Amino acid sequence: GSHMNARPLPAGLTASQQWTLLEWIHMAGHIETEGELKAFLDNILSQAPSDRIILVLGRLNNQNQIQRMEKVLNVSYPSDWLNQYSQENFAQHDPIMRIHLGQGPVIWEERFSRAKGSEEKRFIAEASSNGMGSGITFSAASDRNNVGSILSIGGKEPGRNAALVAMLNCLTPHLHQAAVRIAN
Amino acid sequence: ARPLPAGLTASQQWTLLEWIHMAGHIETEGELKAFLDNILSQAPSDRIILVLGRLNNQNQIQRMEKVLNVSYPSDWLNQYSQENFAQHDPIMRIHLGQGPVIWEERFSRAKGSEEKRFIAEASSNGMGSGITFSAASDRNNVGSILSIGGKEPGRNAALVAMLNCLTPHLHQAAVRIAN
Ligand SMILES: CCCCCCCCCC(=O)N[C@H]1CCOC1=O
Ligand SMILES: CCCCCCCCCC(=O)N[C@H]1CCOC1=O
Repeated sequence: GSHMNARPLPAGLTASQQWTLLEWIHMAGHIETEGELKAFLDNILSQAPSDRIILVLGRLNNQNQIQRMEKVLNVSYPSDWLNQYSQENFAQHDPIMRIHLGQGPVIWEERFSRAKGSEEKRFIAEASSNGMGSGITFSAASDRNNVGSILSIGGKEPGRNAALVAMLNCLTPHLHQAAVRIAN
Repeated sequence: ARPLPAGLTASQQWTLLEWIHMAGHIETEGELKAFLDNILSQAPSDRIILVLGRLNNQNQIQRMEKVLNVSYPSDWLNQYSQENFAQHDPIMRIHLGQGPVIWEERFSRAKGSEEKRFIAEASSNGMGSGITFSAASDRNNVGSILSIGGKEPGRNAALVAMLNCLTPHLHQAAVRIAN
């Protein structure tokens, strides 16, 4: 069952990290509103003016890719970047929108380097000029409804912190269930 | 959100984290039942049920939406349902979201003659002692109780604190299954 197939918890966390992860997952399971989700992510993840954090709940295709955004839960992507992303249909050129939700974390660099299209390259240049040339995306999908969420965090630093990556990866299914409560 | 329990050992904390993590992945009724039975029947002849209900304005169950039996006796559930015991059961009067309620303590404080009649009947059916955990959500519109009948309710302080902490997550799972 889905409870048994829950992604495995991290091995080798410090006592401090284990306690933090327990706090995070316990708290996430109480989030009922957009306001609470944003405050929670601000509280546990926000670090600096240069932060780039967003959570997106989407309707999925047969490869667990987001076909339609159901709910966008912004924390620190620039307001006008989202406008531009909508206005210029970036979802069609953004390599991160092609991820198969429910796989492990995806470092942007690995997808950005494999760009072939001039237009994909243009999007990546534009993203870079907005502080989003590097980053990491965590994901989770429900088993019994075709919805899933991605948690994106900009910058090189998060992906190089092994403990944080493992912790955020385990938190992500809980953020997804929160997003589903918020969207309902 | 209720606070994490203080004073757990590292292995107890890890156990609780595993349970909350697993609970947050439950999407089906079969999954919730299997989860409760496999982890909570840590016991022998302890009797376990989860009930999801709509709440009145004092956080009491006013309508049962989902009964999720684990190990309440078939016969007791038959009797309870057939004789409308929910009316007279002091455990059904809990303000959902409060800390654990030990049945003995609640039973001794019951004044109504109907209440006292129910208690005697529960006792002769092996349902005389137990503990009930609870949680409420959605602006206190709905809530669940996790009830465990058995020998000495709150003996194992760490386990009681762990189950209290887990309960809101079991409630959210029940809500997912019932909606
Ligand atoms: C109108 C709502 C737009 C919401 C856009 C959500 C995009 C999620 C995937 C993501 O993190 N892509 C990064 C990669 C570089 O630049 C981005 O933006
Ligand atoms: C429609 C009947 C099914 C609902 C039965 C659920 C009862 C939940 C409250 C509870 O745990 N009360 C204990 C107290 C003594 O004996 C019980 O049973």
